Amino acid sequence: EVEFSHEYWMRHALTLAKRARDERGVPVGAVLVLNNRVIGEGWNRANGLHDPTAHAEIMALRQGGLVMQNYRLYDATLYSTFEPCVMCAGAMIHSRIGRVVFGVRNAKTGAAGSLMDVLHHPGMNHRVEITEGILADECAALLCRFFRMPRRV
Amino acid sequence: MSEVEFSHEYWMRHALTLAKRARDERGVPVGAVLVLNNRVIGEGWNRANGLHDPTAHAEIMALRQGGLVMQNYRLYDATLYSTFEPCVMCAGAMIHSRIGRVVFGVRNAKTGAAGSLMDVLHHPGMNHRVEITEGILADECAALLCRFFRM
Ligand SMILES: [Zn+2]
Ligand SMILES: [Zn+2]
Repeated sequence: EVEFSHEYWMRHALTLAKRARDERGVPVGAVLVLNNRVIGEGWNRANGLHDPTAHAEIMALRQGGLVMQNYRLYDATLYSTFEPCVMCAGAMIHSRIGRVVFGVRNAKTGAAGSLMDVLHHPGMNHRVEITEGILADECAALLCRFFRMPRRV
Repeated sequence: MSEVEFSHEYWMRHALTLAKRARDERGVPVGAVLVLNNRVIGEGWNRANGLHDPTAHAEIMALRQGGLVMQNYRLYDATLYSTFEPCVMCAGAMIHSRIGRVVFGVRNAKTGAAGSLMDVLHHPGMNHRVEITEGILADECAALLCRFFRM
């Protein structure tokens, strides 16, 4: 897509979601971007990592803190193929990231407007901007484990 | 009073000792220990700045260490003792851990997600319900908010 755009980074998250094919649930892929540069990548690997927190968004935030040598990732934007859960939404507030961009909503456990809104809770110390709908048609297909293979040349 | 072995107050004192290792972190020192069948399977304290990990909270390390020993990201029937009420990020990890009970001492009137800022653990839309027990060693845990330790 157009370079350094929301749809551009969403395609990177869609590719990473394929690594979560052998996980119980919707495959989620996440990428953490700061100043048009990748500082963190992640996919769902709870069973593969024996970590109850090994979500796509969390692995991207965990890798970003190692790259930035700081648990605070100011002005960073996190691209996820799925609406964050209550655990992932809480991690973005503590990371103080600038924005989360997810494609399709999680009408079962999503914490960005569906089941609740943890990112926009009035009692929070940080506000993370929310942008939804980026590559929504392809991200919605991830709910049924569908991936795209378009025509080449 | 009397603190029986393998009891809630017994494990809370173990978490209070672990909290000393998080004294050099921005915020109140929190200590957590994960217990399954009266055996320690996970320990943790605040190490966000020391490890460059925004998720390096006390309860999360116990769940992360617990998942490593249990060889399973699902820690059924496990009890998590923390010196502080969990935040929104830690409380979300306990739902995914499928632990049986969380035991925290004092409430977190700033970032707590177990009654203070919200109650996510008992939300009806969750796939798992974690039992809540609060107030265990509250006096020794409330002093931890002001960096006070008993001698
Ligand atoms: Zn999540
Ligand atoms: Zn926490």
